[PDB]
Amino acid sequence: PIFLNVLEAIEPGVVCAGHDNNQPDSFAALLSSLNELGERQLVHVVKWAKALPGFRNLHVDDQMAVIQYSWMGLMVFAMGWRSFTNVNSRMLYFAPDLVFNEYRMHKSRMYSQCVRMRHLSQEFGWLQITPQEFLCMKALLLFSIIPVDGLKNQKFFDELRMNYIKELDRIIACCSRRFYQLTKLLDSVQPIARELHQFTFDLLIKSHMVSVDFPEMMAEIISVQVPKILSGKVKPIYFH
Ligand SMILES: CO[C@@H]1C(c2ccc(C#N)c(Cl)c2C)=NN2CC[C@H](O)[C@@H]12
Repeated sequence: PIFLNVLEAIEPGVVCAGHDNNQPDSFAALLSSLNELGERQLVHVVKWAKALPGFRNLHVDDQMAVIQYSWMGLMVFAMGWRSFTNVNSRMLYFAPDLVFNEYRMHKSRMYSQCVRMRHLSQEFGWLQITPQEFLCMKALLLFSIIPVDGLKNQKFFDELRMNYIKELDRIIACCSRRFYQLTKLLDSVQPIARELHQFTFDLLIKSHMVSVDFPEMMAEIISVQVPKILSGKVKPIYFH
């Protein structure tokens, strides 16, 4: 099980948000902590992505771009898994020090998005998603969004995506009905990431007004990479 040995080995550890849980809840503090957590998660996602089997087959310019486009979806997917395993989808487990209950979902003004992420969390239980399926699905999520004008070397990306889909087939084989369920679950991440992309974009544009902090590396991606997705230049690869 060489492929699965690697995914398990490179799987990031626990990442905290650094949120002050002794403050009474506020919109500004909650989303500043989400933004800070997004910064910290991005660092771990880059190190995770670069250690993936066959990742440096990609063109150097494509490596960071692919991570930055998939970044939000990857965070959402892993968070849903965290939520399922830690609290049985009762709350959104963004981090040990940032667990969203229904009040915090409302307070963040992302209630609709949180509800859909809670549904995603529950689907891990309903579908009985194994830890190994999760790891392969999450790796496949990285290679599930590309620019319409094409990557620097689209062929290497296409080959790499195909290989990860093959590994998912092998994990399933031990098939058709299962592959259908998992690809449908993967597809459901993209609409959620879209809504979050739109929401964090708007928040960045009015950040100065609402007193929400955006780290340097966050402001860049949400101002440079995310608008390409929102403007239709970069689109996700849907199975169905
Ligand atoms: C930078 O990403 C933020 C975010 C976010 C942050 C950390 C994590 C984690 N872990 C997750 Cl799942 C999400 C959806 N969700 N987005 C909505 C609000 C916020 O500005 C932005």
